[PDB]
Amino acid sequence: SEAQARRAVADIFNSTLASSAIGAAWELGALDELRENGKLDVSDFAVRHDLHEPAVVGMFTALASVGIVRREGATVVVGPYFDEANHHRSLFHWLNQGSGELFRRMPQVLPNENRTGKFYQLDAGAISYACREISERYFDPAFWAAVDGLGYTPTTVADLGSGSGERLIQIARRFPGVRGLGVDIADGAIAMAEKEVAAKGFGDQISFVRGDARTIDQVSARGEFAEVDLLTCFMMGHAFWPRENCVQTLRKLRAAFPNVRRFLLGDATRTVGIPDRELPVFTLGFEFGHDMMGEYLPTLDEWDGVFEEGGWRCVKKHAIDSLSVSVVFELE
Amino acid sequence: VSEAQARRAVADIFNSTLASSAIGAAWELGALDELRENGKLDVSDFAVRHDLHEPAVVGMFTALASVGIVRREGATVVVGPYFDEANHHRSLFHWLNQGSGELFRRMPQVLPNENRTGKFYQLDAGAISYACREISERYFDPAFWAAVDGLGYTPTTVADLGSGSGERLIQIARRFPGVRGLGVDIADGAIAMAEKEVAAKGFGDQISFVRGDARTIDQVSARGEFAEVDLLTCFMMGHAFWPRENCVQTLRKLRAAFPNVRRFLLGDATRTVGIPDRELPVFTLGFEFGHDMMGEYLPTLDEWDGVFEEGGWRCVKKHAIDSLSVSVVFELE
Ligand SMILES: Nc1ncnc2c1ncn2[C@@H]1O[C@H](CSCC[C@H](N)C(=O)O)[C@@H](O)[C@H]1O
Ligand SMILES: Nc1ncnc2c1ncn2[C@@H]1O[C@H](CSCC[C@H](N)C(=O)O)[C@@H](O)[C@H]1O
Ligand SMILES: CO[C@H](c1ccccc1)[C@@H](O)C(=O)O
Ligand SMILES: CO[C@H](c1ccccc1)[C@@H](O)C(=O)O
Ligand SMILES: O=C(O)[C@H](O)Cc1ccccc1
Ligand SMILES: O=C(O)[C@H](O)Cc1ccccc1
Ligand SMILES: [Ca+2]
Ligand SMILES: [Ca+2]
Ligand SMILES: [Ca+2]
Ligand SMILES: [Ca+2]
Ligand SMILES: [Ca+2]
Ligand SMILES: [Ca+2]
Ligand SMILES: [Ca+2]
Ligand SMILES: [Ca+2]
Ligand SMILES: [Ca+2]
Ligand SMILES: [Ca+2]
Ligand SMILES: [Ca+2]
Ligand SMILES: [Ca+2]
Ligand SMILES: [Ca+2]
Ligand SMILES: [Fe+3]
Ligand SMILES: [Fe+3]
Repeated sequence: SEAQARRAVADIFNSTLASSAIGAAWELGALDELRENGKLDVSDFAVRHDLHEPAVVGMFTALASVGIVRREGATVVVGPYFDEANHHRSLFHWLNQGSGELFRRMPQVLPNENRTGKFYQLDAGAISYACREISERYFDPAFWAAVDGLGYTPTTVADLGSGSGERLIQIARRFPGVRGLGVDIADGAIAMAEKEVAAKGFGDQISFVRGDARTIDQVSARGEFAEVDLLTCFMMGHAFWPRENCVQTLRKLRAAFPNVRRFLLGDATRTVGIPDRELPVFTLGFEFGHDMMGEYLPTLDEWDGVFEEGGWRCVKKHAIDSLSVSVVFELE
Repeated sequence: VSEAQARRAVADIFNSTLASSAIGAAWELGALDELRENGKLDVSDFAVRHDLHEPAVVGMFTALASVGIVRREGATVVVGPYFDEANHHRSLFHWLNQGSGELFRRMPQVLPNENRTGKFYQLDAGAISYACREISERYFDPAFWAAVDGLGYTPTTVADLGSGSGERLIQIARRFPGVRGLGVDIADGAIAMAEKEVAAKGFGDQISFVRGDARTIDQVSARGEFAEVDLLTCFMMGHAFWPRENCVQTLRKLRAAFPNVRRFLLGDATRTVGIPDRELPVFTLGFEFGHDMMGEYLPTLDEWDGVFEEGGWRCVKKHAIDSLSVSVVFELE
């Protein structure tokens, strides 16, 4: 019926604003205040954060329009979808603040004749902001379980796609005296990581080399790769694909880190068979986004079927809770 | 709610985001019109006919299907339960996403007072103008033509404030042959697009344009071309006259600059009041929230009703619009 359609299309429209507002409300500290108190005063919030109050009210209204919060007079209170939306806030942030410009330019990204050079734009800083919580909230538990199951004590750990350096710092805290080596293709991430590690007191223990993990055989790192006995690779593995490339990169890693015992590999994957109206959070954005960008994304089964050919054996596998289909593999 | 209902609602909000952006893109790329014709289409065929990247096309339609706009059936896409409603409002999705999406995306940077100076947000002007073209025809035409049909006289020269594409002047010239048209628009861009289009349609004799700011019309030196005007029109920009004190003066100045205008047809969307948060209809939230983000005044319907007399005008008829939020056409004289 018409009334139902009217309401469903309106919710579609409003969900757009609520979606953008989830990431924004995280970044600006509102979701944390509402989690800690169950409520807040909108004027007081606007004043304590020095925000444009009409826009703040707009922000909470968007959230309220689809049931994440409820507005009661001067006040905003948690609504029925608050816990679920707050749980997944970093994915909304990734979708909007990080990737929004990609999805927005859909009419300009889809034509074949535009798809050369730098045909889309991501907000790298925003993506990094979101990936920090995505790594801790969804991957940390399986990561540390894999670490707890190593069967040895690492002495030098190399992290591929090292980013901010956080993972290497956490391993260094777990295992006093371990040395770390982070490889990242982006000179900007090398510089940020170097700064963080120095600031946190791990400058003499953790180093960084700029390098492409897909051509790890070309990376010059003072002969340190041969000392590495734990290898880690989180949220970037899909970059090794398509399959023939992935097989060669896996062999190359096997030869460049010949004293690696365990290789812990964590990523999100492309799903198969999920009915359109049942797609869970993230899955559609991650896949559609990689398809817009022209980047390969393997399924779980494709990973499972590549290891042996690539020179590794999967000895344990961990399911991630609610990040589309995501896994951590323990390879040796 | 159970945890499962919450899971579903939040996944829906997430997927809505992609569907929303896809409605606009599907319009712009020709998909929604192909589906209207036949009720179905072949995804690969579409992709090949439009030379588009097929995996991305497949995601576009999957996003649409994710919330019930379309339904995917093997290789085909078929219209879904919300197709007609979404298609009806497609220009509003485009406006929200392809036009205004960068505004909303930058919420965390736009809200802090310290950032709100200079150029602190970015709209896609060309996308907005593409959507506004259809918004104008789809939402404002019935009431605009209703007002035109009760003028009680035959205009001889019409001036349109915020003329844009020139399309309203051209439509008036097709209904009133040998009416003359004058458009006033602040953008050099709009002026040149409109001149071109007028020429192309064979009207460059009847219709002319002048760059000018309708907020300060006394500073536009249009040559008592303004004195021959007996019909004044202004659609989709009136809220630029506000705040109230500026609105009063702008109104008086238009009255003076167009002393021979009989009727002044003023159409715009307005800020609503009192709508419950879970009942907000399409457009309302994005129009209002966006203007509050840009720091741009938006009056309510009551504010407009209370300003005309001070501004030198009498409101003789008002038309409600279906429903672009709360929109109206006022007939002033
Ligand atoms: N082919 C490649 N080789 C090395 N680093 C890469 C790469 N592809 C992407 N990266 C880096 O991988 C990072 C992905 S962000 C995820 C970071 C980190 N592994 C974590 O769990 O938090 C970015 O710094 C990017 O620069
Ligand atoms: N203060 C002002 N003076 C003159 N033109 C203005 C203006 N503020 C906005 N505009 C113009 O008004 C147009 C808004 S789009 C509306 C176009 C037209 N009235 C229609 O119904 O389709 C743009 O071309 C913009 O350049
Ligand atoms: C930058 O990290 C992001 C991510 C998020 C979840 C899982 C995997 C990767 C994503 O932009 C990517 O690298 O594909
Ligand atoms: C540019 O057109 C847009 C519009 C849409 C509906 C009604 C009025 C105006 C709007 O973004 C504007 O305020 O100028
Ligand atoms: O094939 C798989 O499932 C995984 O890649 C790893 C695995 C295989 C066998 C037993 C445990 C784990
Ligand atoms: O005050 C109002 O409602 C309108 O501005 C115009 C109107 C007034 C009186 C009779 C009809 C129309
Ligand atoms: Ca309170
Ligand atoms: Ca509610
Ligand atoms: Ca675009
Ligand atoms: Ca779900
Ligand atoms: Ca398997
Ligand atoms: Ca077909
Ligand atoms: Ca359906
Ligand atoms: Ca299918
Ligand atoms: Ca931002
Ligand atoms: Ca800007
Ligand atoms: Ca823009
Ligand atoms: Ca001027
Ligand atoms: Ca409605
Ligand atoms: Fe990726
Ligand atoms: Fe406006």
